Amino acid sequence: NKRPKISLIGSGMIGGTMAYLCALKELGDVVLFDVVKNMPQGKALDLSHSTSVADTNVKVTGTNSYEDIKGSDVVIITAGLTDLLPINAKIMKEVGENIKKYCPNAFVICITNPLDVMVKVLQEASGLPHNKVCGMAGVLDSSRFRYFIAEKLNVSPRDVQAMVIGAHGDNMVPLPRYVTVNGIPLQEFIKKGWITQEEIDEIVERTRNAGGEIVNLLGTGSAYFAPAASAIAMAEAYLKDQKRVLPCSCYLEGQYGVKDLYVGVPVVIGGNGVEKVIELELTPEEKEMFDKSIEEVRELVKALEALD
Amino acid sequence: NKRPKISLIGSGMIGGTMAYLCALKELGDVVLFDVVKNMPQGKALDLSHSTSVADTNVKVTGTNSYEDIKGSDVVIITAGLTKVPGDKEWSRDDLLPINAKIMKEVGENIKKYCPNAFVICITNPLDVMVKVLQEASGLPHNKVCGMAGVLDSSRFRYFIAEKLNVSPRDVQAMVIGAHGDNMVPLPRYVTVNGIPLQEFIKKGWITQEEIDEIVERTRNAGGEIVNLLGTGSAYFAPAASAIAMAEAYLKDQKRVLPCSCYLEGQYGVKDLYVGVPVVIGGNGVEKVIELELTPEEKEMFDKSIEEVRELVKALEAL
Amino acid sequence: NKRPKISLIGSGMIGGTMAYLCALKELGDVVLFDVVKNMPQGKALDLSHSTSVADTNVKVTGTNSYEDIKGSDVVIITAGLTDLLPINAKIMKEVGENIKKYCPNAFVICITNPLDVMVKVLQEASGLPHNKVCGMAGVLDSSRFRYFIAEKLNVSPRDVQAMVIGAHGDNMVPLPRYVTVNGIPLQEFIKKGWITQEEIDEIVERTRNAGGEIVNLLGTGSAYFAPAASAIAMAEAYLKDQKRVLPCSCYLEGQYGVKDLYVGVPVVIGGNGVEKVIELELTPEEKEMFDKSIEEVRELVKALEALD
Amino acid sequence: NKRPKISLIGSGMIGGTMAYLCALKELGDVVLFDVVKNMPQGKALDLSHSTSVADTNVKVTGTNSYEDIKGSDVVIITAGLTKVPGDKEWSRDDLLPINAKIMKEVGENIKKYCPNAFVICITNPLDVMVKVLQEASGLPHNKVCGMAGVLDSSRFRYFIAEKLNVSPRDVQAMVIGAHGDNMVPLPRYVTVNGIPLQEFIKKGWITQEEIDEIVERTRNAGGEIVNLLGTGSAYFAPAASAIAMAEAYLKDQKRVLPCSCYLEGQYGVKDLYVGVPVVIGGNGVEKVIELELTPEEKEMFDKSIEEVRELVKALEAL
Repeated sequence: NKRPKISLIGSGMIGGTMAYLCALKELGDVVLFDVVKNMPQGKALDLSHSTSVADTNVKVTGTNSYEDIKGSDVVIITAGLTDLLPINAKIMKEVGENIKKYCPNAFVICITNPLDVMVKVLQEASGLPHNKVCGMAGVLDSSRFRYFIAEKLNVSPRDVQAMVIGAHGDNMVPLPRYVTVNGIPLQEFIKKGWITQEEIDEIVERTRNAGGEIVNLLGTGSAYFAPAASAIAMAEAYLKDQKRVLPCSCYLEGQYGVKDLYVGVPVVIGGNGVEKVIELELTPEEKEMFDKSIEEVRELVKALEALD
Repeated sequence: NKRPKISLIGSGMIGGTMAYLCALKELGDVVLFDVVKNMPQGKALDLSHSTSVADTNVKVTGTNSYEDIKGSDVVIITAGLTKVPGDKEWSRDDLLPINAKIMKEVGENIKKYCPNAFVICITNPLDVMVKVLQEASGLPHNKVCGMAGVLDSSRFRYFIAEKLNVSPRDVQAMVIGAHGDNMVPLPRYVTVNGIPLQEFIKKGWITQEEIDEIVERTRNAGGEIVNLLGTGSAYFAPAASAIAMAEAYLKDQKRVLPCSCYLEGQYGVKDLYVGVPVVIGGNGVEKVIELELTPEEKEMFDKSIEEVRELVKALEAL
Repeated sequence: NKRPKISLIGSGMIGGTMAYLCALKELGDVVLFDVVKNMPQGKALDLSHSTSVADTNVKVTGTNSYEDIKGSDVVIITAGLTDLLPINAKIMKEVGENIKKYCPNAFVICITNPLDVMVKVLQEASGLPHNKVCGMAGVLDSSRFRYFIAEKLNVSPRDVQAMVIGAHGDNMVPLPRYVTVNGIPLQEFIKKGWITQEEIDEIVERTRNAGGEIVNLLGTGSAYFAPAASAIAMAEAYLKDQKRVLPCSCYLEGQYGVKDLYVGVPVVIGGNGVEKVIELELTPEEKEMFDKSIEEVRELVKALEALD
Repeated sequence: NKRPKISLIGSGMIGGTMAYLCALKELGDVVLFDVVKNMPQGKALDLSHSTSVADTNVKVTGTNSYEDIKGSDVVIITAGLTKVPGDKEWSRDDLLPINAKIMKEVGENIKKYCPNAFVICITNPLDVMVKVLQEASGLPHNKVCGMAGVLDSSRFRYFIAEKLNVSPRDVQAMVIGAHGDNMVPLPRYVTVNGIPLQEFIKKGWITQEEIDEIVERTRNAGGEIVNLLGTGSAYFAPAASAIAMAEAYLKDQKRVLPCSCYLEGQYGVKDLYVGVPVVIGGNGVEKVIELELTPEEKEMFDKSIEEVRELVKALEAL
């Protein structure tokens, strides 16, 4: 009888934040992996002490050896640099191989950028079902779209439904049309004077650039509280079979007119992985932005294939 | 400084459930009031024991005296008769007239001991008893509401989630109007994380007749459970619904929730409590949302408010 | 890939309260079993609706057929009457058999009274390891001892350690000597004037009679919020391998001078069940009260053996 | 009505961690202050995003201005220099003199903008900087404390639990005195759900040398982590420790926690802040617990308070 095992491939800012979350939520034993010697082990000691304050029994361990990931139920990958593409492609290939050897039945959540591109390399090097490999981005872009909308309307973000599909990047595709307040079309709140069409346009673009906005303010580093919470919600939805509807980068085999690619779309995450891809009724205009956003992904996936 | 004070008027199965939720969530001190001597004191002692299992400091007290609700930040009222005996004459010469008179003494005790409290009614005919409680207490209309939509919507949402095999958390579903057979669920506003439910009809997750049956099963959900229970009524979802409202107030969460609130022109209703989607915050019912209802939906709604009007008229007669 | 399954044998007051807890805590899917037709099914509908308010995906089902318990990870038993002994012994025998057929790898928590007696009958009829069958009582008696102490000192019960060993009943054995405030001997707070020796004596006896006190106040029925929370903490400690130190009725094979009996003593509950029995340094006076408390249990276990 | 206001003075790794804990636990509105321009504003925006993942309404703001702490119900202070550079001369002519002067401006801003707030210090030499902050702010001594014991005890407890293979929740372990090498962990008061740890020595769960090593590893825990990290210090357990104290106040939990508090005769200490087991409640440090320390333990303690005295004397000189 075994506790769920959650391995974080990469013990940087996002990685360590995800470990704290896993410990605060007693999701499972946490393994922080990193190539930098000692550092993960030091974060793990800090986190282990934090459990005494949370009155939990969570085992958190740091390591520099991939062998410690054997039997992981969930793996979340932030390892990489933020000529970056061939480097990260090399690392993700190495991560994918180690996963296939040590924990091939794991559910795998990629975060390393360019997200959608690196997701497919991971799957290819890993060989696991396309159903149990995915990338976090849409949940993050959605949480920002949701937050910005929620702030202007002055309602809880819980009651704001918003989504971002396509690729993680400046050409991500926020969908103002599908935004709702507890299922009420956002258009209704324009008519009632809660928000104007211009402010929605601005929030849509602010959602597109939100990462850069944080990066500019932080001065040194990118966002990580929300990136981490996003990947952990995906991990929570898998481990507790919550069947949550979330935008994630997932393998498509015809939906939205894409084949053999990981792209950001709404899915149902459950105990078996990405159990259902949801096919939105995009308008022509929305399909086009989606097709332009994933252009870069198609080409880079094809370029990196050529270079192996 | 002081912890928030939550008083539960009526210590039946719902009241005890709400107290257990409040202790579990460490929302504040809890006061269990009831007319039955000693019983509230027994439930408080049981719950006090449980805070040890929950490693919480929550104070839970039982009492047969209104003086102990002094300074309640939130009052939640389950006292009175229930629909269970429904005897077609029960609604008319028992439930309605008796509960109205209890709502008055309850309102007077609130006005005397905790006039600054947010008041959440549950006793039925809810939309009516909320009016009575409000008038008897003289409290601001936005600080007195009724729980019904949250519960009706919790069922509407559950049935929807169950068929689609997604979490109820991404099913947005609302029930507006009056609590009871006149309630108006809104299939057209149901969404799966903002996606209209129509999209899942066409993509085969759901048929519209199933949606129509779910609308009806939502209307009859209480009676379905009662008939199954043999004794009593549902109390778990009624309790969590009222506490979610109470939590939205105590923590200023600005949650969108269908609640029985005072309309002052919205939806064409004037000076009357009825179920509408509202924002609950630290200052109570802070905003009524006026949905762009179709005429069909608005007719359904107006008919729902008319039956509410009749019963407040009949009660105002005596 | 499967969600934890928790079956409640008995859907009465305690049983239903335990189901709510399981749903509030997303511990697993809950199966409420009862011999009374429809009633459990009705409580389950009520609880299923409660999940929409808690924004969870917990599946809660009611049933009148034992076949629905197959594959349960945890079973908690309240079925019975509150000539009661031969009746409950018959029921517990039936429960135990059904468990052995349908879910023999389950962790089993008994609550039906006389607790310690009914625990052994269950194990005998069930055949499962003595390690994965136990009874809840000490956690409940301890939570009352802890609460009463905490009230007089005006500290959080979290910071009060107190224990009750022996049999569930009027001769339960509260241990004032081992009571601590965050590990500080309670004796120290006598010397400082926080509590007197007489008040401790009174709390010890009030702990002994606490069930009856509630029963007298409730007028109709016995306690159940705390009984339920107690059994669920034991269940939580097993399902999440929390390794919690708790007084429970557990099989002894020499510890405390008892063999082939379930008695209330401190144990470590983990993912493998009752992983460790803790052997307190009882004084002679404490050993004696322990021996007198379990006298009734020894005899009734022997009497019921004779009658099979 | 208003949500509780929590201001974090210093938005480093600890401060950001505390803000994430406060948002996760919906304890109140959060104000991240720092001297670094824009950085607090960046962390607040990241955290604001996260409330969407947590389905919470928590307001998190970043600021480089003290005026925005107006009305804080709790202030938690991490600003200043850290031990990381420790350069044997760092403690004496940098850490001590520089942090004292920041604690004064921090204290003055508190006195002007939120004098009714519960103040939790973290900056080191903690026991000393707590005195400075208190004197500079003029706040009641029981409304200004320092976090150290909780963290030191969280480590003491973890190491103990780990060896015994039980949950840290049933290991009661306390560290008293000053934070730093002079801290005094108390192996004699350690218990496993009230059972003296001596009982587990004899029954073979633990050896006393292991207990002695764990006492030492507890003293050196910070430096152990720093040496492993390469860059920086621990921040996860420091953060949860201060928030547990802040939670005990905001929710009047009456938790027993070793905290750096003002002694007025207890333990033989007069007019001085040091680490003692205390009760934290809605009114702050409500009661100091005077343990029946053995002479050996009391000598250890007095030596710990003397080093604290020296550094407050040296700082008071200038």
